[PDB]
Amino acid sequence: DVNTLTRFVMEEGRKARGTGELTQLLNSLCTAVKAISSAVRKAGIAHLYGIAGKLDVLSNDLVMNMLKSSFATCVLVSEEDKHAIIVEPEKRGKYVVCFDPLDGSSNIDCLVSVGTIFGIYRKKSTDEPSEKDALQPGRNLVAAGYALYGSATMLVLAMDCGVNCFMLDPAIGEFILVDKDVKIKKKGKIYSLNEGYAKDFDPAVTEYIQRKKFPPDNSAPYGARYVGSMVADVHRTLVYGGIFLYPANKKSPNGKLRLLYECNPMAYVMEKAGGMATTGKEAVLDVIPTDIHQRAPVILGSPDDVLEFLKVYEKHS
Amino acid sequence: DVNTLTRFVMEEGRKARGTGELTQLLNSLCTAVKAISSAVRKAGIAHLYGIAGVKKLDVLSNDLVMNMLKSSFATCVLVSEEDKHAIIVEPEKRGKYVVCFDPLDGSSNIDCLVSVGTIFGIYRKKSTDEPSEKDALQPGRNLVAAGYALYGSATMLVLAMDCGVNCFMLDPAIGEFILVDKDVKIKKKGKIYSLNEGYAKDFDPAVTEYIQRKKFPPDNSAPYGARYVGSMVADVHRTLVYGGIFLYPANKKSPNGKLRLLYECNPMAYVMEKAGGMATTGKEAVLDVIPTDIHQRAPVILGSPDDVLEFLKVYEKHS
Amino acid sequence: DVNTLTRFVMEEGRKARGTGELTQLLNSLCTAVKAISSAVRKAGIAHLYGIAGKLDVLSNDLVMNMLKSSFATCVLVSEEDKHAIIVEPEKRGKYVVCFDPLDGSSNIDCLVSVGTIFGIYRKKSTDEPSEKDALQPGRNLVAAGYALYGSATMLVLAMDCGVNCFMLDPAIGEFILVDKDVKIKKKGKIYSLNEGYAKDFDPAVTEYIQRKKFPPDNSAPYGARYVGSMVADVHRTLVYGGIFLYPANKKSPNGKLRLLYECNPMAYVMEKAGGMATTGKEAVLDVIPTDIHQRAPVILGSPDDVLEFLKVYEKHS
Amino acid sequence: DVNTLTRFVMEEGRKARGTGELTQLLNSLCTAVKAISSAVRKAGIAHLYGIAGKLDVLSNDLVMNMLKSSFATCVLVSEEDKHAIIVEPEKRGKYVVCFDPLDGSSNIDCLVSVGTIFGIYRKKSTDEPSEKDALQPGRNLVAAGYALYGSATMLVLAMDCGVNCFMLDPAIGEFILVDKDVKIKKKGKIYSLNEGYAKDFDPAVTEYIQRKKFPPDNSAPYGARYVGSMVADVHRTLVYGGIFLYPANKKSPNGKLRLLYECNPMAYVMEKAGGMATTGKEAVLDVIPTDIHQRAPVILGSPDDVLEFLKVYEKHS
Ligand SMILES: Cc1ccc(S(=O)(=O)NC(=O)/N=c2/[nH]cc(Br)s2)cc1
Ligand SMILES: Cc1ccc(S(=O)(=O)NC(=O)/N=c2/[nH]cc(Br)s2)cc1
Ligand SMILES: Cc1ccc(S(=O)(=O)NC(=O)/N=c2/[nH]cc(Br)s2)cc1
Ligand SMILES: Cc1ccc(S(=O)(=O)NC(=O)/N=c2/[nH]cc(Br)s2)cc1
Repeated sequence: DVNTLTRFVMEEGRKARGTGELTQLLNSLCTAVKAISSAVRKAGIAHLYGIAGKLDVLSNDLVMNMLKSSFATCVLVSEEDKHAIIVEPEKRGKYVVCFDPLDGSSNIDCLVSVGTIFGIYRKKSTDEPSEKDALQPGRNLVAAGYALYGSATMLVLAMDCGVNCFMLDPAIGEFILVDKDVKIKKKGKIYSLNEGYAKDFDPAVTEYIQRKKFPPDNSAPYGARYVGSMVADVHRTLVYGGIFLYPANKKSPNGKLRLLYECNPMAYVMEKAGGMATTGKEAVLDVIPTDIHQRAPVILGSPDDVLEFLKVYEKHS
Repeated sequence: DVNTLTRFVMEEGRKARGTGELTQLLNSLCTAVKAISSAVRKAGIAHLYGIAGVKKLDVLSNDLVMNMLKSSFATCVLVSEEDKHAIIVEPEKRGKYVVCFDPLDGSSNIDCLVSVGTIFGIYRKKSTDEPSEKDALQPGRNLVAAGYALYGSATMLVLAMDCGVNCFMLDPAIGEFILVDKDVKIKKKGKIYSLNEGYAKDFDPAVTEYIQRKKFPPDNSAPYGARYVGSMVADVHRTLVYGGIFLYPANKKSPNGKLRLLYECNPMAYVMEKAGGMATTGKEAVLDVIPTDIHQRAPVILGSPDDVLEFLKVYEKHS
Repeated sequence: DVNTLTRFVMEEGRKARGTGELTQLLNSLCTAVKAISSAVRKAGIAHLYGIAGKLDVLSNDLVMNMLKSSFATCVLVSEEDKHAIIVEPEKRGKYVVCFDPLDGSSNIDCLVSVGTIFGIYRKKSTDEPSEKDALQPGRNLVAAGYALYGSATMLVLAMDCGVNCFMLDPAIGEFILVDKDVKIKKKGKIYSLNEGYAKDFDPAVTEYIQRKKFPPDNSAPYGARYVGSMVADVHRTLVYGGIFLYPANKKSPNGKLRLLYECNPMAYVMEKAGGMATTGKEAVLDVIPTDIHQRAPVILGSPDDVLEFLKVYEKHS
Repeated sequence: DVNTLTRFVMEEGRKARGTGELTQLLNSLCTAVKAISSAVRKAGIAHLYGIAGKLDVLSNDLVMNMLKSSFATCVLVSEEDKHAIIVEPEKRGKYVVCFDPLDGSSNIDCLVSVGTIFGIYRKKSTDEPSEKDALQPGRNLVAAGYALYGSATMLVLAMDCGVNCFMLDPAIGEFILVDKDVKIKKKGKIYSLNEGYAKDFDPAVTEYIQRKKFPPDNSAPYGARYVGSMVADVHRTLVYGGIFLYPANKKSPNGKLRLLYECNPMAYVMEKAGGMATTGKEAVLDVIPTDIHQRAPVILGSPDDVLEFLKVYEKHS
């Protein structure tokens, strides 16, 4: 039969016999995502242009408010906020959420695909809630995923049961399950990085990309795609296979992408989908964060592709 | 004051004192575009998935455009990416314009939900002969109007005409195109370069060289960022908004490029030139090319003028 | 072949070879109506209720602003404004528009169908446009109709060429031509009036209604329907046939409905559709207004039904 | 704090500490209602008119399929289907659902308000599920309500915690709690019935209505309203108070409205709001049904108004 996101989550939660909190958080998040989708598609823009006589802030406000009021959260970390948000005592629940409410928005002016990326942890320590509760390795993720506001809006949700993709049907405002237990290709034909940083690349990265353009065994070169918007680039990587890279430009040394709410969620999605995600040195999901907005290098995608890069990384030691 | 596409056009048309065919054609088109936009954002998909118990998007999009154009009484010859021959409008529906269009550009990668778009170029039919394929064989210089609908984070229609380039945001709450950016002009020089670097092994050495200088400037300037969506409407629209350069050039394996002249290159070239940008094949302005085939390919390097002029410096260097 | 409101009006205007000014007005009002529909259906209500942490006024503002900026109007009469709005000289066109922007909205609280009613005249005096340009008998109407915000949104447009009905497809925000050159049934099976005012009725109304319930020719009695929203009641009258009545009572001794922006447009639509519209004493469209918020009584509908009523009104002298 | 239907119900569900089945059911019903609303507002109608070159049926399909696939139901009664639908064993839950998927659909061609009515029971026998399970008096209702597709879409949900009203925001496809624990007025000023069938009225109904229009004291008559679609008339009755009647007579000894999926749900909502619902002889919720499609007379609304009706009824019995 047809399924929706909310119902899919309920049936999985009923199965697991949990208290409903995660389902409440997820339903709340999905309401925020639909409100973000609507704003992003410029619903009501006419009224802003005088018909009757901020988007990242709005999106942040939407997710913060939906999550605070879900009663399922205690600590909230956002790209938009300098410090962690500690939910008021009355609204505290057992989950910690790290999110980027509108990823890729700094270039929304060219109507590039944007998205919301999120990572859900259970609060691990019994101490009073604090920024420290978001400082868990990605391995500790209970659920993660993203809404892509692309040609269409899709919510990708990763949990222990696997990766499932839900398309927003805007006619009824419902997320419809369209891809079940998603697995990424073992190897793709596309590579994805900002090559304008060629000048700064590792010997490892440079040689790997070199192999994609000029394969040693005369095979067809990988095609190149780089939207410049992480959720868009990562989604294609899931759907089509291949590799996405945002390495340290030795000139911006800890990577550019944020660990808690960009790298981890996607690494989690990748791994649940049979993919891999590395910093080069260790699994993304194994980094023990010390800071909520800390950055990481990230290379992710099909396992044969990522493995191929790690072989190159290791030749260069 | 608020303005909309239809009403922007009607006003421009009354100032021009025309008969109304172009306004009628353009209103038909933007209706098709709102239908394509609704389809692309997957309205009604729940019903494909059995909520209550067929045409691909590029096909539906072609039928939307063809139908609304044929029924506009403003067109006589229609060239589409989807159709082998030019469609000749039936005598009772014939009007004065020839429209060349790609109904869903970038469609082959619509599965990853990358931005897609509709590209159109509108010509006045130039002779009184019985309409045929030849009516579409005009250089881009002859365009009366051109542009694109980009189905991205939001849907935007960009219309180029003699009065310049105007950007219209689709408000899906009311299905109106709202004028948001007027008389748009591109930056003289940008900081972004756009092409598929994966096929570098097939590059023309001048392309190889130009792109190297973007990544390794011999002058202490910051290197250019790279962006490549792989969707022409998306890539060209970023190029318009932020400046810089977009390349789909010729090589040995493809001496005439990959992109189609009539309904991909010419409309984008026209928008670009109206915006103070440039569009070249390497050998001449894309708008100066005389087509001999409606599905004729051309190379296209377009964008900010200083960037395009710089590519031409290197291109010449390789003869 | 498919048609839309805007393109319908364009080809009609093209045929009449006019200056496009009427088309421009109608397209602007079209846009206002879609904006009104969206607000009536409560798009964005979540924002009012705190998701991110007056309808009749808005409707007036939408109609006012779009018509002013159409460059096609000079005088604007609304149920919402005590006086005619005189368009600033830079925006003046040749048409007078009388409209009720959200007819039936005092009861919008129960989700009753509401509507927008409009009538369009050519201005009269080469002088200043003035409140007096709106003071024309309905017979002088260039165009009239309504948008009904019912179970679906429909725009009914009456002009010289007849009455045409357009359904708003909310998926693409376009008015689709669904009913061409509509003609009302010669006689219906439904009557429509507020019978709560029975105690106040003149004897003619009393006898006519009594005939609908207790037919003298022993035929089937007429059904009763009264939404209490003129647009809804008149639309049903148009589609199904029958009769709509708003006669005089003690609280409303010259009727309750406003001549300029309720009765005339509906009368004009009725007449163009082969129905009738009388005040009892005369054709609604023959009444010369002396005030812009002047009230008139109205009996309208299928020709036989309205004739039958006039013959009873005739009897009671 | 903003609240949504699904979250409100989840929160009430977690408070009751139930298994989640009712929440699952109500969420699935909620989705079908959104799909009904979209179809009813005519989304996609441009495609029926050849832009690219049912409603009662579709609504029935939507509700049935959403309910079957919910894993919450065992027996489904629809106005549309003679026999109860017995859900397959692999899809079986504990609830019996009685519904009218599109009330007032006959008169959808004039775009007047339509609605969806539902009543939800717990299966009480340990027998194999069968029609007999739907044969419970309204007093056994676990939940009941309706969606009205009027000028906006609203879902009214009555449960043991009372009556809550949720507006659909079409921009995001969410039911937003807008009226909490609603209570009906003790006495209203409107009466609602088809007065075109006066010749066939019960003498008690004739007298009651005569009293509303010509009150024996000097006092002001009631207004009359009759949309002719039960959901619209009952909802106005809920919002503004007064009385709705679809009573019995000698030609219709059991009235014409359906007990299980019309009268019961509205009686339940009415009673939970502090109003009354009667057949004249007993409470609607007290009738033991012997047939899933049986009719009941129904008089409902403000208690003072129903009480006054019943005093007249007792004068003629
Ligand atoms: C995969 C998953 C999802 C949710 C959960 S959960 O939140 O901890 N539990 C839970 O939802 N329980 C329910 N009971 C009744 C309903 Br309806 S939902 C656990 C695992
Ligand atoms: C820039 C431009 C656009 C359209 C045209 S057009 O189609 O040839 N003319 C035209 O529309 N004239 C009108 N008449 C009345 C109305 Br309303 S619009 C010309 C120039
Ligand atoms: C029935 C009717 C409608 C409009 C008019 S009108 O406004 O006075 N003229 C007019 O529209 N002319 C045009 N022709 C082509 C276009 Br595009 S617009 C007249 C009659
Ligand atoms: C008023 C009412 C509503 C629902 C129910 S219910 O369905 O039987 N229980 C239930 O939902 N329990 C939940 N637990 C966790 C979640 Br999320 S939902 C009971 C009472």
